[PDB]
Amino acid sequence: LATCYGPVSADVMAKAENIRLLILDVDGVLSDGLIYMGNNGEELKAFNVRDGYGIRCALTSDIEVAIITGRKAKLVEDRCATLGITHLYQGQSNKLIAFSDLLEKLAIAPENVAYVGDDLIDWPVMEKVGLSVAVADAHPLLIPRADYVTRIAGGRGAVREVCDLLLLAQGKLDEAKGQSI
Amino acid sequence: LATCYGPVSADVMAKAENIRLLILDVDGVLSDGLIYMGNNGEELKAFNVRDGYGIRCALTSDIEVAIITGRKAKLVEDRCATLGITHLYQGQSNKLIAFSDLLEKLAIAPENVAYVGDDLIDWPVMEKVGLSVAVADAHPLLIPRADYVTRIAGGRGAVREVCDLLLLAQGKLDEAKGQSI
Amino acid sequence: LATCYGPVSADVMAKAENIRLLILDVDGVLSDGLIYMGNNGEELKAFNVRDGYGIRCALTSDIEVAIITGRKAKLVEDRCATLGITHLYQGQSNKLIAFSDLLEKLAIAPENVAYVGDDLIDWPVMEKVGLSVAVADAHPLLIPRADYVTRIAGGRGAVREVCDLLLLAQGKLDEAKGQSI
Amino acid sequence: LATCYGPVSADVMAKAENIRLLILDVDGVLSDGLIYMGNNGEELKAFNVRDGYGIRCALTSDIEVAIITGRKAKLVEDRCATLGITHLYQGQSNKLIAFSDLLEKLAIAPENVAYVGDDLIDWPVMEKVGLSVAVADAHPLLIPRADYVTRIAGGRGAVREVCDLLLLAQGKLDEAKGQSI
Amino acid sequence: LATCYGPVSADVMAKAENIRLLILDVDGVLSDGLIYMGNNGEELKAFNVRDGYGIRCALTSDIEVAIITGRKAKLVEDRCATLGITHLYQGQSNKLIAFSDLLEKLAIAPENVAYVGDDLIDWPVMEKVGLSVAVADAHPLLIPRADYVTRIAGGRGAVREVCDLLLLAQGKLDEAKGQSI
Amino acid sequence: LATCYGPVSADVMAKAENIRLLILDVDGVLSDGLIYMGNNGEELKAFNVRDGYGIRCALTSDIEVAIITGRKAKLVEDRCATLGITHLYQGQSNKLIAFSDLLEKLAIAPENVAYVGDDLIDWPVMEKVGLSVAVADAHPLLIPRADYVTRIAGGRGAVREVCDLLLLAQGKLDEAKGQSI
Amino acid sequence: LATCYGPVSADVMAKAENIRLLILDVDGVLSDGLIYMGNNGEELKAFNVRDGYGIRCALTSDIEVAIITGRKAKLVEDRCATLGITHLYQGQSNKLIAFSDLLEKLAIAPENVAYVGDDLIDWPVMEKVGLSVAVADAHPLLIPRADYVTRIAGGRGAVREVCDLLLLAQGKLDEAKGQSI
Amino acid sequence: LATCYGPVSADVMAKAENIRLLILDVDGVLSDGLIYMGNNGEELKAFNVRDGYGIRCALTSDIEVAIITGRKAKLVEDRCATLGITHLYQGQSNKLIAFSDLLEKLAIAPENVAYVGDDLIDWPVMEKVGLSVAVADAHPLLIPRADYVTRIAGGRGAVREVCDLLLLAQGKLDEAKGQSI
Repeated sequence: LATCYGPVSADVMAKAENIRLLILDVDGVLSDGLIYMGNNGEELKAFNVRDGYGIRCALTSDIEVAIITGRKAKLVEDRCATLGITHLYQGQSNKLIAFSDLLEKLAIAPENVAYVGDDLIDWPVMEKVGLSVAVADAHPLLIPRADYVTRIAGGRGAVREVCDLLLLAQGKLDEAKGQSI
Repeated sequence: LATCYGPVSADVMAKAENIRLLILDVDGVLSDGLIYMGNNGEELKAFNVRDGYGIRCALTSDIEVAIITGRKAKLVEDRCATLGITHLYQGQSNKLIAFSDLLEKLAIAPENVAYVGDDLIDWPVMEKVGLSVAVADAHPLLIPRADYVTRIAGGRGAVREVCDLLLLAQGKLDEAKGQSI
Repeated sequence: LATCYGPVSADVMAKAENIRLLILDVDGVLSDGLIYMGNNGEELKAFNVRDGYGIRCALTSDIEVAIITGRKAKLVEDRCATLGITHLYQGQSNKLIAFSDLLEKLAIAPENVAYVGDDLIDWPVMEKVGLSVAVADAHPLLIPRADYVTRIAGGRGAVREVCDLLLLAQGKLDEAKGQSI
Repeated sequence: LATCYGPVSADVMAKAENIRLLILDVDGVLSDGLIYMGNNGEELKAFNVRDGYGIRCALTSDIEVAIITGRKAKLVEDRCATLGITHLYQGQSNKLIAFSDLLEKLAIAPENVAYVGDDLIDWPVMEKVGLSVAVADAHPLLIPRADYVTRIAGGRGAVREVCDLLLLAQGKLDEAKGQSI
Repeated sequence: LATCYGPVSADVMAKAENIRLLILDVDGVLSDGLIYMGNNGEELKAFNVRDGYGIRCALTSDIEVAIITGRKAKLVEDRCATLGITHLYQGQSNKLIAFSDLLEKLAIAPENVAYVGDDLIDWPVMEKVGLSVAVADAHPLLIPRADYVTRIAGGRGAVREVCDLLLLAQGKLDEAKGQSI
Repeated sequence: LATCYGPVSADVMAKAENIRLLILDVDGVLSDGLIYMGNNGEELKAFNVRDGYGIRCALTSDIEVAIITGRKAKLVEDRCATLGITHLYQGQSNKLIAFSDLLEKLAIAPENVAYVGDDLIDWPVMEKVGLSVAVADAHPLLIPRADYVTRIAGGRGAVREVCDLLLLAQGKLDEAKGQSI
Repeated sequence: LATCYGPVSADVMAKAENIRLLILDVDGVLSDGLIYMGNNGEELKAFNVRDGYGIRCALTSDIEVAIITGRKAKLVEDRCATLGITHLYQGQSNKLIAFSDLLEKLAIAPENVAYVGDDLIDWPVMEKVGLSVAVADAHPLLIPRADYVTRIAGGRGAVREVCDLLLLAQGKLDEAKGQSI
Repeated sequence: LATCYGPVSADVMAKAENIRLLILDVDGVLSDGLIYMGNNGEELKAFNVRDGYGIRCALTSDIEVAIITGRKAKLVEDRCATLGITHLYQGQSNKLIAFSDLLEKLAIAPENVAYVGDDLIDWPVMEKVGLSVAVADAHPLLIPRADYVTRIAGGRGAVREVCDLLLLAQGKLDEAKGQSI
């Protein structure tokens, strides 16, 4: 029940034991929600190396990592490459289209999927997964709907927390090896 | 009287019920008030996807959104274009001019207007609107003057908070549809 | 979904709608867990008027308030008499005997019962009730087990928080009349 | 506008200028809302010396102090005698009667009166007074209704804060004299 | 390594593994350091129920509890009797004599003893014991000397945390039974 | 320049060097400002043991401890007797008479005197003494006037902090001895 | 004595009354101390619009603004030109040289100058000016040396706070106008 | 025993006294763990001037500074050039290889080495050094393993804190010189 972020329920741990796919949102989850825009059309976004370390640990521990986001940017493709993420969907408002696509591509059951969100747009997908997750500073209306609420804020180590939770539940946390990138 | 951010007065809710136009300042409201500057003259500014979802909800729920700011940047024009904001005024030191222009263009009364500010130069317009809003971390002197002080700080989701307030007051929050962009 | 303490899940509200009996612990729930002891043999315990107002509200709005505690003190009886709590259990280490006694004396189903606890000794009862409640500053291992976690600490208005929640779910908050005692 | 606890609005300062009578609730205002009960019938309530200083200042700066509380206790009469409070009403569920009694006894208009409450039961009186005040930790549903919300919690200096505001607004803060008792 | 109060080092767990005797100070550890005094000579002190729960768990799980304190009060004997603590040393300025006697009476080595302190007077004993513990709000000069620093402050559940640590280290946590008294 | 409570100025350290007398207020300084009153006439006040330890270290290091308070209570006389304090001035609204009485009976210079206050009744004395100290939670208008401001609040170890400052400045901190009473 | 950031002493207000020149460090004062660096040699620094408004108020209200920094960047020249600052000294590791040059060029006494620093490299200049200022999050060793310590952190509104303090002291605060740039 | 960040153990101070080489991780230690990425393949990272100052102090006080990181970026090389760091290892999966290379290059024993890490990838090296340090916001599992945990978070001044600690232990802090760069 107890973790390094605090105690979690026996139900949350049992759901986490069956997770084979980890779907993430970008803005608000892998970042604090900020979009950096410039005068010459530059777009910047901050990622956390702690979350990078976690994604590497999960991908090398038989847990697939996928991303479905509403925005479309070349930088997100570059971040997926650096971490080895091959399943990526950008410009997706109705995220169930991309969700149905992953279940058909990876032949995976919805109960074996985990989703980490931060806004109300994430819920239609969170409602169908085995382990719905909302970040600490997710929109107040999403927090009570998720199976688990992270202690660490979005883009501060929230994805890492979930990665550590999935690894601990499946008995891989200590054995896990990753790159803090 | 109850919201997802905390209790509000009936006065504030009744004010928000009549709002047809939401005017926003940029620096300190849509951002955390930070101006990122570069050696080759590059300028950057950070926006929140949470605010964007709120603005996207507002514009689809028959509430116009406008922006008045003292500075001028192409990046602001891009952010407005991303969100579908068609009413934008930049390089404005007297904001009452643009305020009167919006009243004439929309055939609207000052009471149907809400204004979110963060500094003393916002007050001349806030004094005249139906709902004056100061952000959590606004200038200490502006805070006591506004009808509503937000819980969330500028650039962290304060606009979304205001958007959610206007939608709840008009019974639109439940079926509100936007994009986290 | 919206309350004055923060947003709650639909499942917590649905559970609260069918609550006809509320059971409360004393130490750490009605008080802050402190036991004032004296040289001549005095004993003191602090209660909250805010909790008193809520307890009065529930009892006048068709919700029975009962108390099960592990310590025995005359002061508890006086507080029960002031608020109108006619069902009291003191000096009870095994709380399962007192719980099954309340169900038989009032002909009530376990799903129509809500319990507010603060320690591991409270869990046996909390497992079988319809709405299990843990206070904000409850024991770390008890927090994730409960259906709902209060925002307000024990002896600071946590009982009031539950009372307000039950009244809001049953649509009795606007008509609720109590005394600040 | 600026005070030593933080800035106040020009409207609140204007409301505090007319005040001749200051009515104070006990539980949650002069105390932190705690009721200390014993096994022989002992009842204790914590008062703040800092609040006592401000009360002695108001009574010497041509401002009358009154107390209306829903509970009856001898300790309250003892505190009133220590601070020189002549007007006292206890065991009052319908506080409008004690409020109407003060208006006729002192030949004072409702706009010249100020109340400091903490719970919903205080509101019917707070509606009719010239300056309605709620403490920093007053019930969530009362806070947005008051004209002024104090920075200091109940029984921590919240009365003193109100007292300091009335003295400053009437230009008597510097020449104010009181005893820290 | 991970507990419900947060992670601890492998060395702390191994030091807590051997503990057969837990010694606690009264003021600042079992209380928040406050001494309530009266005009007629009444002396009062606050104790925490969850501390009592942990002590009840400790005594039942083959771990002796002793108390050495500098003050003398009848209420301390009353508290020790309620929880079943037989070893009590009141009016002890020099806390070395009581420590030397407890080693002789219980026939125990210094590495199987754990002391929880809060001030500089507690150090001479803590220097010799196998597990020296300082409470969260101990004197700033004692904190960096102890083997483990609690997260919970004295009189708020600090003793419980220590008890829960020893029980988990000895593997008795799941089957530990106590009373919230 | 550096203490265990944080860095202090050289001027404050030099002022604390010549200190031979330490005058303390009772309410807001030795206590947190709370006065407990019963229906029978019982009065209670809390004192911190760590605060007592510092006072004991001061008296046994050629630093006299005096007490001037606006309130009059029997319990304070008992507290002075326990801590070995011989100087007491209770029921003093005009503290300039009591301060003049200390410079005459101990034959001491104002610059060798340190005062620890909490309210505006303490400044008339503090203005003339060598080291004027305000507690962390002193009245907002007193804080800026003092030479030094404590990190710890009144009744939680504020006096101890002042005592530690005086002893280290006089180089007696390492050799100091007291009891946690 | 009263400001919108909290109470200040009569001595600090007297110092701020005579200020004609405000000297500011860049990193840690006008920014939060961060230096953004890129692979192609890009360099960014963040500034606050609230600080901008304050500087614009000072310059138009007969208070010259100067900058002395140990680093050198083109972006700083661009920021000064936007704010209308004509006195800029970059790459100065001995800030005494640029200090004496300002006193000669503007014909001004040291007591009529204010300095806002964040690290120990700022002290040699701060030691000689009429009003030395350390920011809220300045280096712990610098803080207790300054005449005034700001409530706001560097690059968050600390400069605005000082600007407001000088304007309030000189009776220019109300009449002063600026731009949120 | 006392620093400007708070008290430390004599053991930590003794370990810090021996240090001749300081090895730092970049991400989460010199920065706050954020990787800024753009659509044109730009990469930005934030460094603290306060850390830069302390690094300049270390290198001019006979304490070498080295950097080992799992990522590889040109900006880091530029940052090292600004601060005079000559020992830099990038793209380092196995940090023990770089650790072995450093000790063989500089003829230095592990006991004379300090390492400041933030994640589990740093522990293998930290296990061998004389002073292992974890930043205030390091991964929860790393914190209790280190000899010293900093008060300041990564990229906010945690590296400066370590530099200050080494200099104080070696009696160099008072006369150490650096540049805010």
